[PDB]
Amino acid sequence: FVEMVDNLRGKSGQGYYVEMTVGSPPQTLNILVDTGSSNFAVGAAPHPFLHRYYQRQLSSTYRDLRKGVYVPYTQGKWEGELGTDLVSIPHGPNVTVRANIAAITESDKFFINGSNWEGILGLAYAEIARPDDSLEPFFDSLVKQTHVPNLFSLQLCGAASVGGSMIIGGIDHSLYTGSLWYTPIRREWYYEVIIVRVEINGQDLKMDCKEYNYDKSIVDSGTTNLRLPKKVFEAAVKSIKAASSTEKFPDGFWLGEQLVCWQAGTTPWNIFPVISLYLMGEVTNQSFRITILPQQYLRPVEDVATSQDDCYKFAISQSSTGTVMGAVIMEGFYVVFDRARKRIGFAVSACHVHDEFRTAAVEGPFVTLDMEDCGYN
Ligand SMILES: CC[C@@H](CC(=O)N[C@H]1[C@@H]2C[C@H]3C[C@@H](C2)C[C@@H]1C3)n1c(N)nc2cc(Cl)ccc21
Repeated sequence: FVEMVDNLRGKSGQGYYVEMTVGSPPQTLNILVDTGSSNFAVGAAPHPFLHRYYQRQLSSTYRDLRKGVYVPYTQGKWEGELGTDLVSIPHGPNVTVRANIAAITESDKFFINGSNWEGILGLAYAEIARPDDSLEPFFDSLVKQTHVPNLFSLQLCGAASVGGSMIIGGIDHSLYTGSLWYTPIRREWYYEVIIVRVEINGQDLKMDCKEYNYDKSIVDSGTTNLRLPKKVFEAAVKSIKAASSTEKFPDGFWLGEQLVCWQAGTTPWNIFPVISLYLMGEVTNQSFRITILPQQYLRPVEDVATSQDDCYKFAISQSSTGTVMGAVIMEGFYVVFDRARKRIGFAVSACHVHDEFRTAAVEGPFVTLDMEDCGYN
C-alpha cells in the first residue's frame, strides 16, 4: 500500500485532506477526510475562500438527481444540489466509481479561510447521511462497485503543516508498532464505540461508566479535541488539575477560553498526567486501553500574533453530544475502521510524537465487568 502512504495533508487545526478527482475529464479537489459524517459534499460555486470548486458543466458524466440538501449545525450550515459523477483517488486504489455528490451552493461558517480543502468526505454510515439513509455514502458505493475490501485505516501525524495516511482497503504494517486491539462498533451510524473506564495517571475515576458514553462515544477525524460529556469533563479536569499542582493556572485555560505560555522552549511535560481510556474488547468481560500524552492534549498554537512565546490550548472540552475521540486521541494511534467485521482497531502509531520518559500505548487484555451496561438506551 505504498501507493497510499502519506496521501493526507493539512494545516494545524484545519483538518486532514486527501486529493480526489470528480467528473470527466477529472477535476482535482482537496477533500477533508471526516469519519463523523456520511455525505460526500463539495464547493460548487466560487466562494472567495475556495482555491478550486466543482464545475458540473465541464463533466460529461455528471447526472443531476434533481434534489436539494440542507444541512444546519450549531453555528452555521451547508446547502447543495444532489448528483452523481465518476470519482477516483489518485493516491488511492487504482479504480473509478459512480458516487453521490452534493454540490455545495450556499454555506455559512463551513469553509475555513486560508485552508487548502474544498469539500468533505463523510466516511461514516448511511443512517446519518443527509437528507436520509437512501443516499448511499461514498464508501458504500466504493465497496459495492469494486473489489476493494470493506475497511480503511487512518494514520494522522500532524507536524503549521500536517500529514498522514489513509489506507483504503487495507492495513499497512509499517504504520504501527506492537499489536492492534479492536473495540466493537456498537451501531453503524457514526463510528460508535463504548468507553468502559477512564484513568488519569492511574487513578481511575470511579464513575458510572455510562456517563462515559452519554449519549454516545464516537471516533471522529473531523474534530480536533477530545470531547467529554459535561459530567465526565468535570471529574477529569478536576483530576488533571490535581495532577499538575506543581503549577497553577486560571480557570479559563481549562475551559478553552484562554491559552497558556512558557518562555520559548521551556514546557514541563512531566507535571502533566497521561490519560487512559479503556475500550470494550472483542470478548465478554475483556477490555484494553489506550494511553495518550500531554503532547497530545496540549497543542501548540500557531498564532503567536500578539504573543512571542510557546502558547498551548487545553485540547479537552465538554460536550452535550457525547464523547468525541478527535485528533487528540487519533494522532497517538493507527486506527483501523474494520467496517467488514464491525470493529475499530487501535495500535501505537509509528509517527506519533514521543519523548524520553513516556510513550503513547495500547495495552491488553484487562478484565472489566458489566461493559454492556456502559452504553446508552
Ligand atoms: C459530529 C462532530 C462534528 C465536528 C465538527 O463540527 N467538525 C467541523 C470541522 C470544520 C468544518 C468542516 C468539517 C470539520 C465539518 C465541521 C465543519 N462534525 C463532523 N465530524 N462532521 C461534521 C459535519 C457537519 Cl455539517 C457538522 C458537524 C460535523
